[PDB]
Parts: sequence; structure tokens; C-alpha cells
Amino acid sequence: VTKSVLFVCLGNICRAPIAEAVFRKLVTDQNISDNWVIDSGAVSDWNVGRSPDPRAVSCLRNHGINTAHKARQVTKEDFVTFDYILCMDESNLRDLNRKSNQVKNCRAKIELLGSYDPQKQLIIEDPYYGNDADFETVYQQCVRCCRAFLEKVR
Repeated sequence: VTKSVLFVCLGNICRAPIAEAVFRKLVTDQNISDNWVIDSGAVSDWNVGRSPDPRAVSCLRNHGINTAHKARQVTKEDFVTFDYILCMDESNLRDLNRKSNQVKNCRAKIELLGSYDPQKQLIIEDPYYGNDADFETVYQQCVRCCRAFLEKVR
């Protein structure tokens, strides 16, 4: 059956754009592309409509990955429509758990993307104030976690 994943972070301009692209390439190579609906969302609304941070685009490009990401915000309905909601850090998780209360038929499994990391680096740090190295790290964690996530949910 078709499954759906929603990657969530604070501004949806750095981490989520990277995780979504990484996951998209994984399922495309493995050829299971059409069994998954992939999307991204932000906890906040400041960057709604915005394209990814240029440092996130460069990093992805260094790995032969392209993307036409347009930031949108998470809504109450995402909890009832998506199978999985994978977020970046502690606050994301907290914010999400809190919002999934105003919703009666919540059915999305809200989890930290890093909980799937075999190297157990649970938290995926916001790189907005860092350098290109911090973006490569985020990329490295997403590969680790996404690859592990897929060989576990199908």
C-alpha cells in the first residue's frame, strides 16, 4: 500500500528540505518511488513559500541531488492524513505532540528522525547559524536515518 511521510523542522528551509530530498532519492533508486508520498512542513510560519537556504541547496548539489522545495507549514490535518511525521529535534517533537492534542482522530506516528540512526545521534541540529560543514553533517545523519528507516517500514 502507499505510505506517506512528513519531514518537519522549525523553519523548513534547512533540515527538512535536506531530509525530504535524501529520502526521495532513496526510494527512487530502490525503485519503490510510487509507494510513497513525500512532503515537508515547518512548525513556524516565518518562511512560508520560501525556497531552501542556499547552503542547503549547495550541500545537496555536492551529492548530485537537486530540489524544487517550497516551504509550507504543518496543519492540524497532517496528523490524520500522514502515516509518519519525522522531525529534527526536541522542540519540534514537543511542539508537534502538543498540537496533536487539539485533534481527535490523530493517526500519525510522530517520531524523531534520529531515533532511527544506528550511531544513535538522535538529535539533528539546526544549521541555520553554522557553516557548510554543519550542513554536510545534517546530510550525513539524514542518509543514515532515512536508509535505516526504509529498511524497517517495508
